[PDB]
Amino acid sequence: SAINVMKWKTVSTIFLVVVLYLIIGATVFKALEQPQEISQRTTIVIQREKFLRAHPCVSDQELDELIQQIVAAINSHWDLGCSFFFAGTVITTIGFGNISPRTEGGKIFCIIYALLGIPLFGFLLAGVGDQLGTIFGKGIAKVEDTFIKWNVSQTKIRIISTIIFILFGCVLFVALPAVIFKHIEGWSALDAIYFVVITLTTIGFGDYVAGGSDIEYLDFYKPVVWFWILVGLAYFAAVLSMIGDWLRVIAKKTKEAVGEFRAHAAEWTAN
Amino acid sequence: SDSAINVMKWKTVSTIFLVVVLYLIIGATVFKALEQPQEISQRTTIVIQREKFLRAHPCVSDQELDELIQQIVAAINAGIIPLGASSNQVSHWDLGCSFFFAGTVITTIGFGNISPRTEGGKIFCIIYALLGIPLFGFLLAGVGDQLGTIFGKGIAKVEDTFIKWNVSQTKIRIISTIIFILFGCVLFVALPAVIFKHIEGWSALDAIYFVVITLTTIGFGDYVAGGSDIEYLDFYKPVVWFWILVGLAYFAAVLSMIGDWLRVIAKKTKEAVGEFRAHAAE
Ligand SMILES: CCCCCCCCCCCCC/C=C/[C@@H](O)[C@H](CO)NC(=O)CCCCCCCCCCCCCCC
Ligand SMILES: *[C@H]1C(=O)N(c2ccc(C(=O)NCc3ccc(Cl)cc3Cl)cc2)C(=O)[C@@H]1C
Ligand SMILES: *[C@H]1C(=O)N(c2ccc(C(=O)NCc3ccc(Cl)cc3Cl)cc2)C(=O)[C@@H]1C
Ligand SMILES: CCCCCCCCCCCCCCCC
Ligand SMILES: CCCCCCCCCCCCCCCC
Ligand SMILES: CCCCCCCCCCCCCCCC
Ligand SMILES: CCCCCCCCCC
Ligand SMILES: CCCCCCCCCC
Ligand SMILES: CCCCCCCCCC
Ligand SMILES: CCCCCCCCCC
Ligand SMILES: CCCCCCCCCC
Ligand SMILES: CCCCCCCCCC
Ligand SMILES: CCCCCCCCCC
Ligand SMILES: CCCCCCCCCC
Ligand SMILES: CCCCCCCCCC
Ligand SMILES: CCCCCCCCCC
Ligand SMILES: CCCCCCCCCC
Ligand SMILES: [K+]
Ligand SMILES: [K+]
Ligand SMILES: [K+]
Ligand SMILES: [K+]
Ligand SMILES: [K+]
Repeated sequence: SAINVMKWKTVSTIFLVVVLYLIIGATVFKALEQPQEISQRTTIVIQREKFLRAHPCVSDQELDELIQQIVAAINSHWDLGCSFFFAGTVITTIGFGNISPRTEGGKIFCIIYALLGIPLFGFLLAGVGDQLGTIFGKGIAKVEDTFIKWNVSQTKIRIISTIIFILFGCVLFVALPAVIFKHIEGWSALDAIYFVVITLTTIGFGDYVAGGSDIEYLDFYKPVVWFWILVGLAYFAAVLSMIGDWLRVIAKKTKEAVGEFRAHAAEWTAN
Repeated sequence: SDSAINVMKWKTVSTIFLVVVLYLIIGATVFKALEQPQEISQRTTIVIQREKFLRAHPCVSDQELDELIQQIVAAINAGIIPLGASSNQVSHWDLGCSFFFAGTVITTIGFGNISPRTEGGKIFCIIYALLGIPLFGFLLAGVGDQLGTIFGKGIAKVEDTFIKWNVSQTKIRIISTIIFILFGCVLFVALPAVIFKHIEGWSALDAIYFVVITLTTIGFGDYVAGGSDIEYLDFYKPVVWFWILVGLAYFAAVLSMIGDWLRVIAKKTKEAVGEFRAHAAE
């Protein structure tokens, strides 16, 4: 019973931290998106009135009619390339959602496909992460013999190892594919980085999709991006895990800072 | 970290890799078999609606028609409502909406119905994801632990009904797993589905579909609870928030045990291939 009370206090504090995090994020997102949302809000209503006046021969009541059936139409996209990419988007959980099942049977099969594919792909992702782990481990085990030379102690070397990991991982799984996407997809630099992060975190908004545009592309383009999806998902799993590990020590150092502070402040009211 | 096992591991993942490739290949061909027909059924009915007004309004440039379609669908990617009967739209980035969006990012569901457009929004979204996803992982771990300990006490109450009719061991563990999947499906999949059926006005299959697509954190965005311009019950979206929490915990557990079942199946297949190759044509 009492260990469950200690658990409830831990989970409660974590939950409230997450709520506060959402509150901060919400107010910040509003602060950035609303202003430029009006900048884009007037650009379409202007085109409305301006093309109703530039084409007076068109009925104003027939204007909204086309918008109805157009948004209804948003409600070939299904060649082997598209369905294969979609089968990738389900089992990786990267739910871009650009194309989705509309038939009832298609929805049922998508359910079964997800429930079986996500675990199997988890096994694959584990194997890839292990391969990368041993390949990077030999590199850090070779650079530790050239590091213990000019030095005295340790602990600093683990942090240098993590720094090397973050640097090479960022120049191989986020930077280089970003500049390639800049060129092939015609995206901007920040949009390329944005796409990399949103995809490799498995968030997958769908506002930026590599190989999804009406661009020529190469025979070895989308397959290479597939391979990048594999290794990048592994790398981002590791980096997210270790960011969580940093959060652990931060929580511990903050509760010990709180102890240090309350203990150094209680004796001041006494004096 | 060395030795010969790294070859033995490479054979494992490689075979799994080919399996997943095969798994994708099959998955690709079947989806096409269902979605492609109704895609052309609507693809030719709209090009008719195009041409029928392409001839009924020759006063239109028609080359500027699809041009207008360009800017309208591009603005729909930002979620526009260009109407005159309802010449007053609501903001997609108020506190209520932006809170839900910040929820969709840290859970990785990422519905994507509304997305950042400003430069700062994208940069902040990157930082926000990189810090939020692990923290929410801790929260999900705590909720999964709470559900696990409540289920442990629940099965600890029925253990007096086990030490009686045929005393076994593992066969009772499988019943435990059965109880887990059944009750979890009737509380985190079935009940919210019928609620979505009622409030959101979705169909039964669409409700189950939404539940599954969200609790797996896929999140296509074609179905969003509380995402329509409907009144709702003010105490609806918070309840769906709590459902998001407990459902993600439950689905993590269910996916993990599906993987374990796949493991046992894979071992039984590696033994079946041996039995067959050794028995060669009986
Ligand atoms: C950039 C983000 C920074 C976020 C990090 C700031 C810290 C906030 C997160 C703290 C969450 C608790 C973490 C672990 C808690 C205990 O399991 C831990 C076991 O190892 N025990 C203690 O620390 C020894 C003391 C035990 C503390 C119990 C948990 C805290 C409860 C304190 C308040 C009690 C009321 C709770 C209701 C809100
Ligand atoms: C139909 C459609 O969906 N695509 C299309 C086809 C192929 C890709 C693709 O493979 N992108 C690289 C890739 C691979 C796997 C994953 Cl999990 C993600 C990604 Cl980004 C993208 C889009 C089309 O060209 C039409 C629109
Ligand atoms: C603006 C917008 O984004 N929403 C909106 C507001 C709130 C919700 C919501 O909370 N749905 C339940 C929920 C909670 C958390 C998560 Cl991670 C997922 C879900 Cl489904 C949805 C949509 C609006 O009504 C306008 C369009
Ligand atoms: C041995 C690993 C090297 C890491 C780079 C290999 C490819 C990973 C992504 C780079 C290419 C992705 C963009 C697609 C270019 C055709
Ligand atoms: C080194 C392990 C290789 C995997 C052995 C074959 C596994 C194939 C059976 C499980 C794969 C998913 C099948 C789902 C329907 C039975
Ligand atoms: C829905 C996909 C079902 C696919 C079921 C069969 C695919 C995997 C079978 C591979 C069998 C390999 C035997 C391993 C021999 C060592
Ligand atoms: C372990 C289940 C929760 C125990 C405490 C219940 C009331 C606390 C929330 C108000
Ligand atoms: C997903 C379709 C893109 C074209 C081929 C990409 C790789 C095919 C085999 C992995
Ligand atoms: C009518 C809904 C049918 C859902 C079928 C689910 C099958 C799960 C197999 C793992
Ligand atoms: C990753 C989600 C599916 C978990 C089952 C796969 C087991 C190996 C991954 C840890
Ligand atoms: C981002 C602000 C979080 C503050 C942490 C409060 C918890 C204190 C632990 C004793
Ligand atoms: C406050 C929790 C729900 C967040 C969605 C915003 C709408 C609040 C009233 C339903
Ligand atoms: C406001 C645009 C200037 C460049 C982005 C600055 C904001 C970064 C997140 C606070
Ligand atoms: C080009 C700007 C890239 C955004 C900076 C990302 C920093 C991540 C810190 C967590
Ligand atoms: C994943 C569990 C799905 C529950 C089956 C739904 C059956 C509804 C019949 C009324
Ligand atoms: C819902 C479980 C599917 C596997 C993804 C888990 C998190 C992925 C990015 C952290
Ligand atoms: C340690 C390897 C266990 C067997 C490989 C994983 C099987 C994946 C599901 C078919
Ligand atoms: K998604
Ligand atoms: K999406
Ligand atoms: K979308
Ligand atoms: K996800
Ligand atoms: K997703």
